[PDB]
Amino acid sequence: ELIAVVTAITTDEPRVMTVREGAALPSGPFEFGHRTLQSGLREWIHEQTHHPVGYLEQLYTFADRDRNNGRTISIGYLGLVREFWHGWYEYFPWEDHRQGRPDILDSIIDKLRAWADSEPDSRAQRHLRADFTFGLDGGGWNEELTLQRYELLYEAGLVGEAQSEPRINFGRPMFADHRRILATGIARLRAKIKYRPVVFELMADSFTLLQLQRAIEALAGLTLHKQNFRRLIEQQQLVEETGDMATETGGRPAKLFRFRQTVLDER
Amino acid sequence: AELIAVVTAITTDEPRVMTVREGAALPSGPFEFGHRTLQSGLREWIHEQTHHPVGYLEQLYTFADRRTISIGYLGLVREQFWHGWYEYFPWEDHRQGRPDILDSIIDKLRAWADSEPDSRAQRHLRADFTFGLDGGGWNEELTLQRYELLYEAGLVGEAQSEPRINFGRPMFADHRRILATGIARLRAKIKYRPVVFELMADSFTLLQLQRAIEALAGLTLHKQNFRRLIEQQQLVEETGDMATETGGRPAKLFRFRQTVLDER
DNA sequence: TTGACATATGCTCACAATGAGAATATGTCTT
DNA sequence: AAGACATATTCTCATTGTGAGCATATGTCAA
Repeated sequence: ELIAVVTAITTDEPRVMTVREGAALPSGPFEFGHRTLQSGLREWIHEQTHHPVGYLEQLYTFADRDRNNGRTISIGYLGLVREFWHGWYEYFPWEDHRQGRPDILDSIIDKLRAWADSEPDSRAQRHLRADFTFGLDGGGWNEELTLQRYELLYEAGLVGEAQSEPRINFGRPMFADHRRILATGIARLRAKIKYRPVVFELMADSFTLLQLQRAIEALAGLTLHKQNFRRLIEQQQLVEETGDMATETGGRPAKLFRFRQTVLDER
Repeated sequence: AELIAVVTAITTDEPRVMTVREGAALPSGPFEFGHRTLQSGLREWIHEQTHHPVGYLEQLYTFADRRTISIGYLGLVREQFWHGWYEYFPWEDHRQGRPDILDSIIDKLRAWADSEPDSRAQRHLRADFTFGLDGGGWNEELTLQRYELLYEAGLVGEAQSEPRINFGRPMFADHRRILATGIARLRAKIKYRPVVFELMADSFTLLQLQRAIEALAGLTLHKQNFRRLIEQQQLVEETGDMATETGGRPAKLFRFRQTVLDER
């Protein structure tokens, strides 16, 4: 199977392309007529979303974890375009820390603390996985550890896809391991924007300084330092001035910027 | 569906890779119904083709062929059949300076870019970012992209171009392409957080770890700069024992910290 | 179309902290 | 005390970090 993880940003909200009423990502089998793995997925996206597709890059290859029963191999791909879209945080509400720490995390830590305290031998162990990914025994919030966080909830039976005898589920579930595929694309994108935010596909042909920060903060799910975001784009030599002006939120002018041609030469 | 493995070891200051079929292919095996996970399935093919104990595997890249799917995995072990990394990629080892085989490669890569005037100004940008035709700086992380440029230029045995030009030892199917992905993945991990407790022994020294990182990255590193990087990343600790270095002199023995072995 | 407070933008300090390049005293043989 | 060559250990002039001002510059409900 070829599962597509296409992402767009609208009204400061990272959305993902979905099908089957947001219960599954656009996926399609790998046929004999398909030449490359990318061209074959472009066919299934065209006849299920009819949406223009930007450049794609591979994400990860997972094997099915079917407790019911031929095996299934899924190869995911990440795509960035401009905008059936469902937000990133409808399936992962605990990943948006723009407005501080969310409230659903407390219900997760309590369900994670009891799962660690269930076995005394695994107690000293499982408290370490709950401190590196989440924050049970302290630590900090690393937004890069998105995939490792979902695998812990799947292992603790705290999601609908785990099929525990107590139906404990946080976030909207998806068919099979489609929420597992979405978690890999978010962590991969978050790992790219922390050091070299090349996001000309999610933005327009020209944007401003505050608009790009609001987009990066929506992807990483963390409110960034205002002045520190200026010197990172300057040191990376990412954008340049277009020569025009616009109007910002609050009725104030700001210079318009576009991604440098050299950055579009990297892509 | 194929499961190809890229197992790497370091012996006598030379990063080797596990090979089968007389050093012409990596240990591979088709995915079947009995294998539960992709990792447990590859551990079975390695256990019978090489019988070698395997470390912890991480996924590399999934490639397509002309109908066969291949999935690569990277592994670091201590060498307990082997061929060096640079037998297939002689142009990647720059420990002794720029290899003279690069001069024969850039000349062939230049006539390929200059063959089409319209593609001239464009193709000269691939050989400058990856290689060094138009100058630039040597980036050891671009190992895979460098091999993709030789395959597209027809300068390898796997390209099957009418002028039979080949640099390095070829492999079956795209196995050298899988090895190029493992080297680029490994070299990207050691540049900032060299977690190589599997390649090293139970206890090593400062120069011994520097030689291993320089052997993997293929570049001689600064001595004092290598000291502050391992100290900042908090990777190793002292074992309380002294040793006899290359040169007959006392130097403290070091081991990877337990907290490092608790990650990944 | 026009007023005091009203909401982001460049442009600018500030130390804390890091960083490519060299330089100082400790020690391990074979002579 | 003649030297040999690698260890753990200062000093320096740079570049990225986090946290705080400083001069623009308004459209927004009233008149």
